[PDB]
Amino acid sequence: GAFLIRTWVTLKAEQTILPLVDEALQHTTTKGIVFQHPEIVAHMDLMREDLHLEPFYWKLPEQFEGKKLMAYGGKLKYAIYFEAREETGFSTYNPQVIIRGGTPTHARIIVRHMAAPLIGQLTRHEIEMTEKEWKYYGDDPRVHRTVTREDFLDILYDIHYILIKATYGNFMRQSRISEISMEVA
Amino acid sequence: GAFLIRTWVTLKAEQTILPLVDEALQHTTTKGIVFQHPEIVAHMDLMREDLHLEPFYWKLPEQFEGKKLMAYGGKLKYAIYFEAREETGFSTYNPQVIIRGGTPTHARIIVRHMAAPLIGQLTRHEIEMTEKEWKYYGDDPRVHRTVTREDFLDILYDIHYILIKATYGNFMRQSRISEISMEVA
Repeated sequence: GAFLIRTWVTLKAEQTILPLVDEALQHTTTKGIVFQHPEIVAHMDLMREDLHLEPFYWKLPEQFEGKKLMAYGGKLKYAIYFEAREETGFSTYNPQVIIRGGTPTHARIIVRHMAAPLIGQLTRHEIEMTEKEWKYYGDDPRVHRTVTREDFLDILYDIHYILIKATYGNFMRQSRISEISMEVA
Repeated sequence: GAFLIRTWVTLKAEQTILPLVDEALQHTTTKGIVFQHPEIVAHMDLMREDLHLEPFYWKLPEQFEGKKLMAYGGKLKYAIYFEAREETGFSTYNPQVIIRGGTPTHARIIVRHMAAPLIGQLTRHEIEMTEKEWKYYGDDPRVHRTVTREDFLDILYDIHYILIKATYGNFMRQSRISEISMEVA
């Protein structure tokens, strides 16, 4: 359908680091994260005591949350760069993007899968903020379905968090994110 | 050195209009200001009670304020359009942009003059955020100076407000602004 971009949700101009959340979704790490302008850079060897908790996700800040109906039809964009020893054969075990949202009695988590970026390649992802390619978190492996338009829109009615994968490949040494924006009409 | 843009400060997702103020900020209004995609449109007939205060200025929102050293060397851009009885009016000599900033007890006001826009035309402005073409507010017409590097940077250290003129011509009917951005490193 038509989407006329009005503006974008972004990090604040002065916001130069983001926290990492662990794979258990229960611990936040800031140590080891350095702004190396223009990128936010996580150095695995500078967060050794938390490495046992990987994989990690970047947690977007709170301006991306709440009522985001106006984002329906637009793109979530960001740029990833990572260095690792080799690729994993299975970059879908951990979704690329995780969003929780929704109104009372309807809240739920949905996930978006993407092929991992190539090692060493600054990679600009564009994730359409509509239902088509999204999956429900926690579906049994025998259940093969996609997210409904109504559920996607209920989630956008009240976003609770947006997480972007930070861990890629085997023996990842560093990972970077920049150029984060979400279009709104 | 050269200024190297990283991103822009733009309107936020929740900001679809901006208020008008008089040049001294004695009065503020949003009556008669409407978002008419893609522009912010001020209809003077809907604030007839306030017109005695012209010229009016758009007041940029809070994310353009505060510590804006990062903007030094960048460009402030926007697009304007107006309708009026006459293309040129009494306020053509009032500044296009006004910035106040600095420490609370050493605040200073600077101004930027621009060519007059043609009536009924979309006119784009670019204002470099360096001192060369800026003047001190209220300077005596008997003297001819421009703003020093120190004074300009003192203001960017802590911007209090940025005003962009909204009144053009004589008996202005409507004015519009769009495409608002400020480059930051």
